Amino acid sequence: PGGCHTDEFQCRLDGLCIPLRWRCDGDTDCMDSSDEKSCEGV
Ligand SMILES: [Ca+2]
Repeated sequence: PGGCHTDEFQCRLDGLCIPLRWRCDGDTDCMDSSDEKSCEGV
């Protein structure tokens, strides 16, 4: 399963799929944090 839906994100803790537009916002749509535990800035 090399993806979910359009450029969406998959979390290796659990397996869920999240709307990847929300990988750099500071709150966490995945079952952990991996949205943005790697999307720093300034
Ligand atoms: Ca998020």
